[PDB]
Amino acid sequence: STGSATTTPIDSLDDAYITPVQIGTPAQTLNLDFDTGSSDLWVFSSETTASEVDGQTIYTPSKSTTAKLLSGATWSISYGDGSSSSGDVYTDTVSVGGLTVTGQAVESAKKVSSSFTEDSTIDGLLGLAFSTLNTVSPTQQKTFFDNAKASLDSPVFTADLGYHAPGTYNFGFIDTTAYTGSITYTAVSTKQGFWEWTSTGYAVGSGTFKSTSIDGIADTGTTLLYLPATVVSAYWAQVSGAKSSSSVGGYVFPCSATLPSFTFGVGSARIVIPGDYIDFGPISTGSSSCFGGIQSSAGIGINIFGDVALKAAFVVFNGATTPTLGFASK
Repeated sequence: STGSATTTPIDSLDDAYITPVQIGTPAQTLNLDFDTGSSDLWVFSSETTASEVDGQTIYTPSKSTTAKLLSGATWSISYGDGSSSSGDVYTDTVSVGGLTVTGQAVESAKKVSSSFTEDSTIDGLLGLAFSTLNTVSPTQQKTFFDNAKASLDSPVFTADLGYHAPGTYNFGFIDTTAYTGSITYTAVSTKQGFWEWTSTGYAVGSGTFKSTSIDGIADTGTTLLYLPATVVSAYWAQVSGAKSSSSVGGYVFPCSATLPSFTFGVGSARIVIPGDYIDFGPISTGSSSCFGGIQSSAGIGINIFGDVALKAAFVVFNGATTPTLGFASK
């Protein structure tokens, strides 16, 4: 089997991408944030505290003839940005782009943090990291991809995120028309539960490539590119007037600037992020100070190849017995 679904930016900045997902019988379609940095499929629901729902579409398990309460199961998750959610668990039929999993754990939120309530466009998350990170207790549950894997034509999914435009998540096949050149594959460590890999270096604009190992995670659920402070400083030094602002929370730059590209290495291959992809717009409405799309990871503990980096590539998440990642230009 295969599946293919369009993923759409939630706003004009590409802050996140939503993909429609069918849950239950009859189907209830929710728009979920596919997140290769986590491993829970959780949704706003009829059980979510009413004051914490503000415009999201909810899953109502009582209206699904295939929903079953997973007795005794609870979940609770905290994300790298400080947001969180928790609740109980159903199993139900879940379909993405024509690919159907029966008995998928659907984690129903009883509580969500304010950032989720305040974003009416995201109805939940669909985790695509390794199932070892799943938070369901006392019996950990498998991700959608883990449940589908054995049925897929090939045990892979691909992320093709658009810049200011829709893109595609495919399951079970590699669309050879969706990229240019070849796909370069690189080793993955699953020891932390992430799609963790080592970039071979970087360049700023037309500058020389610096060969240096940068360990990080491929994370579709993170907006920006978070890299070591040395790398980030070298990038922003090429933008007149750019500076790190402690009050804003990162590097800002004059909105009148033209940003240089940023290149990262994948083996001997190179993925070029155009400068425009690094502009996240005014820090507040009407400001002439703009927020940068490349930021320091120093306060995270890991480097994160988020959407800024991934949307410059066609990315293969190869879930073979020994997982690997693939990157192609497009």
